[PDB]
Amino acid sequence: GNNQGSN
Amino acid sequence: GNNQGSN
Amino acid sequence: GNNQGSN
Amino acid sequence: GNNQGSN
Amino acid sequence: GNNQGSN
Amino acid sequence: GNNQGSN
Amino acid sequence: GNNQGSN
Amino acid sequence: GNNQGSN
Amino acid sequence: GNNQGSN
Amino acid sequence: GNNQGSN
Repeated sequence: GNNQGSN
Repeated sequence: GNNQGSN
Repeated sequence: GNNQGSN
Repeated sequence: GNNQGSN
Repeated sequence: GNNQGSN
Repeated sequence: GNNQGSN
Repeated sequence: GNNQGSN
Repeated sequence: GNNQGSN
Repeated sequence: GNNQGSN
Repeated sequence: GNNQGSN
């Protein structure tokens, strides 16, 4: 799996 | 902001 | 903002 | 599965 | 699975 | 911001 | 900011 | 698995 | 900022 | 696994 986030 | 993910 | 995902 | 969101 | 989010 | 992921 | 991940 | 985040 | 990861 | 974060 892959999880990517940006704020 | 909030980013949450699960695999 | 909020982003939530699940697989 | 794929989950994508943007705010 | 893939989870991607941006705020 | 907050980024959280789990595989 | 906070970044947290687990594999 | 991969977890990536940026604030 | 805080960065935390576990494998 | 890989965990990467930046603040």
